[PDB]
Amino acid sequence: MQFSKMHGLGNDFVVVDGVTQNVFFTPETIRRLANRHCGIGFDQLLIVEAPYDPELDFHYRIFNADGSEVSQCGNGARCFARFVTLKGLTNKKDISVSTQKGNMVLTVKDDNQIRVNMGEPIWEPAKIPFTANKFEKNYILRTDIQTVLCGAVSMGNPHCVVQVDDIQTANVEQLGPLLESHERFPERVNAGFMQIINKEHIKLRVYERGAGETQACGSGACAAVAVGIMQGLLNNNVQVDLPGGSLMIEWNGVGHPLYMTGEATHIYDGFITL
Repeated sequence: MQFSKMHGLGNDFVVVDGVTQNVFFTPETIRRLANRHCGIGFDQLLIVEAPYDPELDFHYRIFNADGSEVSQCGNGARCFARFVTLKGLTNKKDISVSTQKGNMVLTVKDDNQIRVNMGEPIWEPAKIPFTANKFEKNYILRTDIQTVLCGAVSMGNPHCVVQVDDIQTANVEQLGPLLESHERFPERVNAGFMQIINKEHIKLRVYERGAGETQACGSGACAAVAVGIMQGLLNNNVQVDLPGGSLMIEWNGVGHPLYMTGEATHIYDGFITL
């Protein structure tokens, strides 16, 4: 099995062409390959697959190092685009891909960065889903230790975004779990904590639905900027600093799709038996 090693936003990926090779991995195998001392070593495993849909170019799946398929964050999208380009699986500048949760369009920019069209943010509470009388720009959520204010939005998955004064001292450790499984989010939620530096720059940490905090949750960056724009606190183009790296988010408001732009880097190519 051929593979490539890449990195983006502070995570390292193993990327596999599952279009010209037939691959399937059980969690046990994934954990073995993810092991840094006896395996290849990675944070995320990305498989590029046939779309089984004439209106799409590819499908991709991502697995964590614990061997589970995951789909909260849209991570690996930049690596996916660079990989299919470098390997000649496509030569399209605008690439349409399905994921476990919603389609994306990936644009390979002239400066080599990758722009991902994440679709239009979804604001209606019932469609997030989130239990609320009606849409509000700021919702009041009571937890065991504090009542917080948040924006709520869906990008394919549910997000709630809390503004914090100082990103390093924000109580992600206690508030993250309390929000992620809050009763008002029937399908749970990705809980983002955003420090606004200025109208074009934020810092963000995300307690991911079913996973907790990692180095980067791209869709969390999208959600935080959408919320801030909706609230009047951010402009339409914003740099987001996640723990592991930065993204540029662009959103021209209702009626328009939201875009996320960032880098992906090829490291080496490998071959493994099994």
